[PDB]
Amino acid sequence: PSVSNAYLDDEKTVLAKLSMPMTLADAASGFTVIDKTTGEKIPVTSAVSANPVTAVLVGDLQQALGAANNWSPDDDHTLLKKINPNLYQLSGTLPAGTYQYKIALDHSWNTSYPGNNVSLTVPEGGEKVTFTYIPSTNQVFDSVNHPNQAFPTSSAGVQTNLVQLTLASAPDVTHNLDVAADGYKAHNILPRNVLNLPRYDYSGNDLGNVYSKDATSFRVWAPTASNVQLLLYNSEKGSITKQLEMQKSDNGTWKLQVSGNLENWYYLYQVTVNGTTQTAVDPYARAISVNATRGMIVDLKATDPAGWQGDHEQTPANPVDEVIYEAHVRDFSIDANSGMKNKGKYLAFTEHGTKGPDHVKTGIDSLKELGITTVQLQPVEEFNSIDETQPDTYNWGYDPRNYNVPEGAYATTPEGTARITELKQLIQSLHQQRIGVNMDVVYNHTFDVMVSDFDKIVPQYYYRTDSNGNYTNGSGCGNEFATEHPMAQKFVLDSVNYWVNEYHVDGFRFDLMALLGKDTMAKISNELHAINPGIVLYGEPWTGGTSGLSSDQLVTKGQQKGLGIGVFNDNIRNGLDGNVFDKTAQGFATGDPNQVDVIKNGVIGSIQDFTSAPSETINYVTSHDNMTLWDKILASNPSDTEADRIKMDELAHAVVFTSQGVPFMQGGEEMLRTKGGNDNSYNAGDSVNQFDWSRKAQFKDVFDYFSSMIHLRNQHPAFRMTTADQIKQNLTFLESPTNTVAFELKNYANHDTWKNIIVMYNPNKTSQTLNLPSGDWTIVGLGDQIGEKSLGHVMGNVQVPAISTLILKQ
Repeated sequence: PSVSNAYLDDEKTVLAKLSMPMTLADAASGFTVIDKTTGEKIPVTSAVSANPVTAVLVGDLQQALGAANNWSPDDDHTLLKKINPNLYQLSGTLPAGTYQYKIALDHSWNTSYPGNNVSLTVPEGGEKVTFTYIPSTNQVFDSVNHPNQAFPTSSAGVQTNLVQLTLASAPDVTHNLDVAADGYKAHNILPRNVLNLPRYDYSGNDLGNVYSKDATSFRVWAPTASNVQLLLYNSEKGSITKQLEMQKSDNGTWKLQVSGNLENWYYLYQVTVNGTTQTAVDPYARAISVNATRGMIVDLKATDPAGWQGDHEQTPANPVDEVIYEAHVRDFSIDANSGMKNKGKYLAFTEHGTKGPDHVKTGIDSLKELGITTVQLQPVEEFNSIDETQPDTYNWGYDPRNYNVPEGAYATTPEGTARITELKQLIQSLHQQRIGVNMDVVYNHTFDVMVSDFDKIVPQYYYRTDSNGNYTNGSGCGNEFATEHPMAQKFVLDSVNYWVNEYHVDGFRFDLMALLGKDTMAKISNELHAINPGIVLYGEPWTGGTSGLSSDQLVTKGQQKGLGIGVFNDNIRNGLDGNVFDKTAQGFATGDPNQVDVIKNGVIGSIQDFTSAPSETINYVTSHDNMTLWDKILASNPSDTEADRIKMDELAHAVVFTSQGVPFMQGGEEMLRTKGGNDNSYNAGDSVNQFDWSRKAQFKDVFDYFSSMIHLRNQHPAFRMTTADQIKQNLTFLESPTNTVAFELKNYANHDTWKNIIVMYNPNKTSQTLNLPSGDWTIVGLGDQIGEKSLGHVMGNVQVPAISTLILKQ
């Protein structure tokens, strides 16, 4: 029989879990707290149940109290409010008459009180009535039937296995604190939400190491530590060179200035918390030993490549001006046929004039040819899954370990600062070609807990835990980062600022962004847009498991409104090729006849679905997750010809490229990249994941079609309206045949040089006709030909070939 967990969640509040329930008594209810460091006893002044109570007044009085319907237990319009932990009340004014009521719990009729319906007569003229529910006894009162009934201010009687304790004094968060109750084995009290308080909130910009020729200063946040020492090493693998005591400083930080030139030195923090001492790599380290056994102190200036002072950012006026191309650094160039020398490395992106099979352009020259504006790199923040001494193992990188360090496996060497210079050279190279770089970042969880630097410095606090003391599984990977904790939020904010400032990155794709929370994303957006309003920010509006964060804060679709961030649009994705759960499901592009309305909603940049502005939707059909489109269409359309499947693939992407919003594509779709049907290729290796550049030679017509669509969008801002009002003003759907979508962009929309543009998607296996508005129309997109030039003129009516997109202009 034990207290199984205990948290200090406020200066004088402990949340304790018991291995079996108890009935609470007066005051302390048998609970004791001792500071085992000083021997001092701290009196428990109050003990209440921490379990929430959802008690709703139900009956035929519910409408009269503002509810939509009577007898409705799930209508929180008449939810009772907490007066004290053992007193819940609701007041409201009722018109004269006879009523009936109960109190229903937990939004159902499973449990309601009392035994029977209660009769209530409201006298002439009406009356304000108070309704009361007492958790300890399940008693239900109203102020008419029981005018001055007495209400308790004790939780005695309440049965619970989860208790909230109030303490007489605030314990020292660095001390060994214990809680016990009569008949229950004692447990340590771990500081948790107490650390949220302003006294433990450090707002300086100097966490980590700050290097100069004359001295390096170190600062780490460790508010519960009894001691922190700095361990300095003058070699990557050799024994400790110098061990130094750090000094307790502001708001739970420890600091130290070390005189001398520490360039290329290595270090660790040695942190003593309560009953144990461990070493940790600085979460703010900018470089590491091989495999991050140690942090490395470096001169960042010396890492800049030549010409870096001339580098210019690639951030357009609005996110709808980007065409985003997702690529993994290894996949891009690892194939023997890639024509790039630095195979699987950052530096492959610096190579001009590279050629593949049958003289196709590869590498950056291929990106240039294709017309995409922005490369989204799969994770390049240091992750755990690749041993840097074996840098050719394969991983996507969704297991981050050192957030402020470039992944070593993609550098020519993991030694020292080559990884910094080479990633900067990648970014520099792309910028020289007017291509931006968005980083896929994984702030929502770490590779593991307990052995993580976070848990070795401030036990559990960087992660979400439940009332049992277990790590919650928001990411699906065993843990989730607690952005509702101010210093954890600060860690993320400092990190994204560092990547923009030091590496000149142009934006971020937030893995499982819903988990980061609205308040956090608003702050990220505000801070980064203050640096550069053109920075583009977006991410996945879903989780990977049940999250500890309240649903009101999760950034699901609709929650991004007005924040200056976008969400991946799984509605248009499912509409294009079928629900993600069913491999054989068809969608609009591939034969399903029931998706027209979904597609129309995507065409208008989702402004009637979940966005306030078209910049808030990232439109797409595939990504690194699940199947490539070529593989997906083989699964859903196995009986269709190669030629028709090519048309379907092109059509799905044509919708993405011609819809209002932010178009995104999985890199390699323009050459029908195949994973051999793999639907989760995170560690599957190069035969599965690589860019096989022979497929660009094989499917050059497909590549050219994609390029022609992308260049058309780049040239025509009517496709890239920036507000909902512009879209409502300028975009009209035209009457068209069953299972087709046709629209017109009017009025030289958004400063287009074409007065009217018509687009029609025809997914059907026969040609379809469209009635045209008045005047002469110039065909610019017909069948396999898309461009700026006249393909012929028509009036009145026009035929759209099977499985294709028609584009006309006037």
